[PDB]
Amino acid sequence: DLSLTNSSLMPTLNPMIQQLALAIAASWQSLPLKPYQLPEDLGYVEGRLEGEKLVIENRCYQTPQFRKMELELAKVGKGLDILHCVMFPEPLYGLPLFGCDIVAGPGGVSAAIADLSPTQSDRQLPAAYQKSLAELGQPEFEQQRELPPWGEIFSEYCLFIRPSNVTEEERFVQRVVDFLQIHCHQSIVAEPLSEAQTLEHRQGQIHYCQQQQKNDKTRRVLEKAFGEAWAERYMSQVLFDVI
Ligand SMILES: C=CC1=C(C)/C(=C/c2[nH]c(/C=C3N=C(/C=C4\NC(=O)C(C)=C4C=C)C(C)=C\3CCC(=O)O)c(CCC(=O)O)c2C)NC1=O
Ligand SMILES: [Cl-]
Ligand SMILES: [Cl-]
Repeated sequence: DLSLTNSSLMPTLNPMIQQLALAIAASWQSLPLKPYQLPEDLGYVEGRLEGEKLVIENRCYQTPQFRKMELELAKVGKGLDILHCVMFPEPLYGLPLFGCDIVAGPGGVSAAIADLSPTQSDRQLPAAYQKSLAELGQPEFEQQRELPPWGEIFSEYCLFIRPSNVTEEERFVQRVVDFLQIHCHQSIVAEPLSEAQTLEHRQGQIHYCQQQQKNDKTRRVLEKAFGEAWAERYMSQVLFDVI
């Protein structure tokens, strides 16, 4: 569950990943949660082929506004730590997609990504999100990274950095907390949309998932531990299921 107290991975993960996992779990803890059953009720898996072992822990929930909320922690061998999180919105409410991805090695966090990603056909966040996000101001980060082409799905507020130091790690985590606070609040003030609008939002979410599946960074890690067929099933059915 979300206490993370029973996590075998948590104690061994990069400190920024630990703080983000805690912040996400704390954001969700008091929501009207129900468990979301993943395919094969996956909650914990390990695999190895010729190289290092991959270990994954999944914690997945749903609420009336979020069809599926995944907080996944993973580790390859002793080096490589990963946090994956997506809140998949229920299209009826028209909320954007919260996501973040953190990858860390022995030399520190290599990649930190977070976004509230659009589902509207115009590729814009809803007005209230645009207002609340603009009010946060532009955060300063020394080592910005350019998104790959499939990353067109991310909003203009997307963060993609290599944190330079602890101050930046903490600034990034605080901005994710700010995104979550906005998202939670908007989830209370959102109404059921029209059938045509619900359809538009569903289409945006489907596109997001199809584009995320183009990420070979994820795919290679999965393939090196479990092989091609397993990785394809995991990406298309567990991580980024097309609704
Ligand atoms: C088993 C799960 C899982 C694995 C194995 C994983 C691996 C992974 N993701 C990466 C990058 C990345 N990850 C993302 C983004 C995301 N990825 C997401 O899963 C989500 C929800 C977003 C955004 C909200 C982007 C944009 C990159 C950079 C891709 C690139 O450089 O080509 C990288 C490269 C890190 C680096 O270049 O420093 C690895 C190894 N991420 C995972 O989540
Ligand atoms: Cl691409
Ligand atoms: Cl390699």
